[PDB]
Amino acid sequence: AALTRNPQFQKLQQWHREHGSELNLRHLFDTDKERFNHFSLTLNTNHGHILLDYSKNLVTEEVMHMLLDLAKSRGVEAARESMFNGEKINSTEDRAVLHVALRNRSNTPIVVDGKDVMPEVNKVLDKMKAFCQRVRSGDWKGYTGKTITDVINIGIGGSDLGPLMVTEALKPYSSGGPRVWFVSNIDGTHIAKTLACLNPESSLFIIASKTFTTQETITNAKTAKDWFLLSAKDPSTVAKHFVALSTNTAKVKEFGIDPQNMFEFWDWVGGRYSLWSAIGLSIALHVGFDNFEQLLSGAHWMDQHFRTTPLEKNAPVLLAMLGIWYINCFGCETQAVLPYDQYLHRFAAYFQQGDMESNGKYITKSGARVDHQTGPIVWGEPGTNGQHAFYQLIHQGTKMIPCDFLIPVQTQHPIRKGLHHKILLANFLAQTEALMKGKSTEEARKELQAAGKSPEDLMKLLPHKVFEGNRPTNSIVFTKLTPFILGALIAMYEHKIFVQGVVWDINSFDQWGVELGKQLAKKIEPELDGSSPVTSHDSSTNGLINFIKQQREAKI
Amino acid sequence: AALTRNPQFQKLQQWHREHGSELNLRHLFDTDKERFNHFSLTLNTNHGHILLDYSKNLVTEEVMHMLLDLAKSRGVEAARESMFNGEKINSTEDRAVLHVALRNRSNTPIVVDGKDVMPEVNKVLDKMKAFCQRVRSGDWKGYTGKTITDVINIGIGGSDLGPLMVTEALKPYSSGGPRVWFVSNIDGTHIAKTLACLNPESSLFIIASKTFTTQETITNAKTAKDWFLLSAKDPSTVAKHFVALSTNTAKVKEFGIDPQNMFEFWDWVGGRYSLWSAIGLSIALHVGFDNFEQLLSGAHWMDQHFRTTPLEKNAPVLLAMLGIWYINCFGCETQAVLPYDQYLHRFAAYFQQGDMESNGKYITKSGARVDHQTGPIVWGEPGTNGQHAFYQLIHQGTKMIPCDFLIPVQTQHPIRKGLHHKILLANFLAQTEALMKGKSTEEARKELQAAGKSPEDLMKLLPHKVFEGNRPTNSIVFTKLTPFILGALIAMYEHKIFVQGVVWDINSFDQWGVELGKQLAKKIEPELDGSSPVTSHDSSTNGLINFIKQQREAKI
Ligand SMILES: O=P(O)(O)OC[C@@H](O)[C@@H](O)[C@H](O)[C@@H](O)CO
Ligand SMILES: O=P(O)(O)OC[C@@H](O)[C@@H](O)[C@H](O)[C@@H](O)CO
Repeated sequence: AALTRNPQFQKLQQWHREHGSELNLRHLFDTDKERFNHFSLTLNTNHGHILLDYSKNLVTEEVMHMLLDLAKSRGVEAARESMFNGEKINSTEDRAVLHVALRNRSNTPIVVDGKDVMPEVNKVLDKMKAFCQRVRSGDWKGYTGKTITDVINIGIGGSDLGPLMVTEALKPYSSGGPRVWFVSNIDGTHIAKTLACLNPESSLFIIASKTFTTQETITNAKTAKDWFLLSAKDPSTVAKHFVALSTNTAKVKEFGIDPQNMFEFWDWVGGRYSLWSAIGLSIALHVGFDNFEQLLSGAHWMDQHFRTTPLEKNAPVLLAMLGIWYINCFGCETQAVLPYDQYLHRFAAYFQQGDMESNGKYITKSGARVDHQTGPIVWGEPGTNGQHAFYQLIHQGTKMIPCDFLIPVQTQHPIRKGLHHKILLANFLAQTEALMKGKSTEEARKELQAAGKSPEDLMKLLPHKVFEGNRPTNSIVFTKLTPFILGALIAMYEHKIFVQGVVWDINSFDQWGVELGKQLAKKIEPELDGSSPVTSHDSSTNGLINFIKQQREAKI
Repeated sequence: AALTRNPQFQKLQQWHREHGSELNLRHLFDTDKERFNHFSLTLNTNHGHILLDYSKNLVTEEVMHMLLDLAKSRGVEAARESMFNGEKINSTEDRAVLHVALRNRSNTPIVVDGKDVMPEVNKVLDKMKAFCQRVRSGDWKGYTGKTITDVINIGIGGSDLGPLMVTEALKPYSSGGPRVWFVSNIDGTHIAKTLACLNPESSLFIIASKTFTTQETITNAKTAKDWFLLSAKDPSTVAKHFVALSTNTAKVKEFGIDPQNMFEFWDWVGGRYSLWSAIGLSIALHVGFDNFEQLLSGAHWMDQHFRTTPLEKNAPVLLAMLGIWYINCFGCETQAVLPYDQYLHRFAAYFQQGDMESNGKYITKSGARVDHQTGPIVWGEPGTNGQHAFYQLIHQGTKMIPCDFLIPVQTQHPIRKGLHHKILLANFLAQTEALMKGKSTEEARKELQAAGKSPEDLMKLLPHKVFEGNRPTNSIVFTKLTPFILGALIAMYEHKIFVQGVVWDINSFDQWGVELGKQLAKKIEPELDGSSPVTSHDSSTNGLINFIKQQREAKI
């Protein structure tokens, strides 16, 4: 309700109704040689540069002004401070939101109802490093005196995506580290296929679960233990092959893991923002603690940029408001994330959760139902592959789709004297250029006539060759995808999401939308047993269950 | 535009504007005990059953009737026959569309240009089987007399995603076959990390490219060949380690591969519909030819169901029209594909290309520009993971998102005596029930009161715990995910895509939208070499390029 009442918002929307359709990227660049200079920012982190070019967006200096005025009147700055200061901004759960403390390497005090949290944060960090050291050095032996060769993280959602995405992204920095595996789905196939290729002797399992009660995780963990025990037959050895990352000690101990091997994080760490805490143990074990600290450092650098930079040149804010523009004014349902980097193949999926689970809300902080759009659908696949799969729709479809193109200037594998990367870069550049420029009917007609096409054949194919263009994109280029830079990029989007949540006046840090499904699932599980028909639900659920019971023992 | 002029379409549209928002799933089920029976389709393939339950959709008998009348008035059946009969329906390229011929196990003649295509189709299948047997049995030897332990498919888009998705989906049926790898991205990382795990002596590369001129594929191919010859040495050994799947004989020879080592397909085989042709060699090598023929047989079965079934009971037609309903009447931008199966982890991605590249068009067969929506943005991740990642938005966001839930009754890994699959099934069922049913304010309040919440805690939380529900879903349940069933499922969606294209009167089989990007990339490629700044493009393209040249030398 708040947003739609805001005068800055109304002014912005009225302007859009009057001039929105007028805006044409090709025309804007053709009439302003300083567009790139005026609509981009270069960030020097001292550990590489980050160029955020947002010039190929449907905005003018006037549009940007109104967007910033809106961010201001919506209290983005005061909201940011409240988060960094440990205030309980996660209202529905009455909790603080402090993933920024997890990477607060300046160690500036951050008190939550009485005490500074940093001491506990750094205590867990030290414990992690000391542990990674023992594991990666062979010091930590299995139940038969052998060294650890494989680490298996068992968790789902926030306790899975972050570590997986990061270890994939930083694979080049895993030299000398154990092989890391990730089991998340309850689908038996996941754990089964993973355990098939593992020696219980040199295998270390990490049970990652904030609540340590999640059905998928606990079930997978128990199955892993059975698998392990079948070989090491002796319960007392699980303490050598099972560690836990949780906030609850009782359940961990109950599972059979000693509190000494429990790396804890806190309630003001949201799952989808937990890879920076003990949840990132698998990351540290894979790339070493030095690199993990660089990861955290990169995020801290971005945290500072977000906190001290004027809105007009604040990356997270600029990305967020541009998003608001397309979402609330142009009505675009989605946001595409297209990294031209094979190592970042799980990047889009990570923010699919980070963004959608955070802002996929419809009730404001005041308890009022929104009367405007909130979080968008995030999606995408790494660069050069997408061009041969779905760019067709982005270029000539009937949907407006804001796209974020990302790529590192320097590749981790400069094979063929850099030939591959040069081509990758050319495509990265050419695609955003094409989306902006397009190709007019006249340009396409000349091409066809030069191809000796008959008037009949020229007319029949002509329109299909036209690219209307005027499709907006953001180009984010960084020196190299290192642990530090990656950390800065993730934090950057974390804050983009934070800013949009504030503007929409929703709680980006809770997730009550998962309860109903969990409840109905618990009531169905017992009903699946046996061959008796179920009639307790709607005819559809009843029909599906009965189909399942009937086909349960059908021989193919 | 044909669709907007259609009277059945206008009637549908008018009805929606007048009663659309009145449809409430919970109400529909509560007042119609026959809903499931009236809106579900059960297919017995004699090799497993497939249940398409579309009752949880915002439709009534009357709506389904209007939808079917539209499919009829748009000439869906006549278009289908034209495709199956080899007519050149790919109008912009003047080519036939015959992926159906590739799996025509009945061998009924399909004539193109006065000649039956089946003889050539089967000749290639026999060649494929013969080659597979040699490699699989160990008969085929490397340049050092060693058998083949690894098969590397080098290709992109249509020559990649299909075999990749299917080999992943059918892992259970790959016992014996050599390890299969897929290289696609030009990003040097992709081929570098793959080659690092191979021995040139026992590696067999498959260059998959219809044209055999695609830059990414040819460049990757050349890099692999150099890598190989690095150890081998003489150009003569290449014939034992490289084969090609293409239509370009001249180029294949030019590359260094001699015919007979080239498995061909034809121009009427669209890349995104080519896994059923020679492009599926990697699938055959991985799971054996018997399983591959099962895959083809499954699709053929579906082809037959599509061709002989009355529209009202035609699976792909119903799927198609329900989509039209949500796209052109409700205005939904996306389509979620959520398979509750880890093996199908790339299923959604496969149809992201198959659907979006096919129907992401804006020009009709008559040359008119569409004045209505076309293809939707396809996306998703396997279940139950999604439930912890983005379902928050599907349940409580501000977007209507049609969802296709898929799951096999029987699992390939019934570990823990079926415990994992029992839970997976329970969630599959509960999620759609939840999306449909929701949870009212009063229902939520009663729960909060029972939970012992205080008046002030109950009041701040209440709103956030309400699920408005009324979110549509399709539940597709099949006995087991076998080669045959997977084939039927893929074909089912291919035809869904076909039907929608017909209704929108667009050409679902060309892809002119990729041309602009490719040509602009060829222009930038040589401009990256120099150290001199570039000024020949828009200021953004210029700025990005210059940043790259500056940061290229940056030491980190
Ligand atoms: O097992 P855990 O650690 O309690 O996580 C259980 C998952 O449902 C949860 O992490 C979910 O991804 C979100 O809340 C993250 O913000
Ligand atoms: O190298 P190929 O086989 O010519 O494929 C080149 C790819 O651009 C192409 O397959 C693309 O995915 C689509 O047209 C498929 O319909």
